[PDB]
Amino acid sequence: FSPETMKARRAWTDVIQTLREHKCQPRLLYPAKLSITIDGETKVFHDKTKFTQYLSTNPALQRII
Repeated sequence: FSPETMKARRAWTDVIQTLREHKCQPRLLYPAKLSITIDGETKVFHDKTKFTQYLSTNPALQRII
């Protein structure tokens, strides 16, 4: 976990401070799952890629985050 799994929650660390720069309260879920609050509908990602993709398809955050 240290080498692979930690990088997963490690990423959740950098965005944990950034999400606070928005109106979506960030929270680290399962040892490496990160949930965010947007448009009310809650979404979660267990891989830093899936998250980056979530924004890759929603530039609005990319520019702000």
